[PDB]
Amino acid sequence: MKAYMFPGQGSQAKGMGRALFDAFPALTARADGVLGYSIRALCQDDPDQRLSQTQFTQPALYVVNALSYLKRREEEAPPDFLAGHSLGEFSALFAAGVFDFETGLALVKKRGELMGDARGGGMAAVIGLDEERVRELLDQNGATAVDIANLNSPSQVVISGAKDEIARLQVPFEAAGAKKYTVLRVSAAFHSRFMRPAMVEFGRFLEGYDFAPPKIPVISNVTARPCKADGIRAALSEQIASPVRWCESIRYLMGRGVEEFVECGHGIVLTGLYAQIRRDA
Repeated sequence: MKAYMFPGQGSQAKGMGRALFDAFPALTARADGVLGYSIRALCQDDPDQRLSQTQFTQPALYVVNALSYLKRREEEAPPDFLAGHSLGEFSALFAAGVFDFETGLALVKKRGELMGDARGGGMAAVIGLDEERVRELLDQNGATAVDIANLNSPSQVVISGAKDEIARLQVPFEAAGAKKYTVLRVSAAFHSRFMRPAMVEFGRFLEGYDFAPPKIPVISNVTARPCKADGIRAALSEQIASPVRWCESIRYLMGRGVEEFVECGHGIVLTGLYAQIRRDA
């Protein structure tokens, strides 16, 4: 069986989507209508240097991912499962028929606004340490204001929390065997307790939307299991303050018999994570 994987923040690049805007001109124009600016220009030229800023990145990735999905639907057999990484969940839910293109874009416009306006904390991407070792290091070094934000592969974990703690933890993490420890340029400590205020505000917005049952199963970042219709609204706000269980989601799919994992959107970030999960699993 086959799964499509939808990428999120950090996977964007100038030039993303270039062929797709002309292939789907009505949807591109409708996105411009929702956003108030040219999505083609943002992705192709980034003329205001804001493609890196999540209030803009989130819509850019959602549009590129959605159009990439529509192109794949035109060209190949349908996927058996869908999974998206954080912002990518919205793409996955669109592909599953949970909401339509414009509705998903409204939700991500808001999500990006709220996350870009959040402040408090920071994040670091760590390569080389497993989850239990990361947990041990947080405990042993007294970093009580740091949470695990992403579980991406057996050796790839993102931590999130107090900026001072994120900075000082580089030393004990490198001493333990972190091959790379990268402090991210982000508005706040995403996927941590620092996002509780934004989570509440996003939940209030999501109350105004309905979520149809998925027509193709979507694996949740929160539970690492297929989404249930009645739980989607709540999960989408919880997600921003909760760990992204990506590694587990992919292992669950492998256990279901998925052998083909295809990234739907720009770049090969999720494909790289898959290779590391496969090698361990």
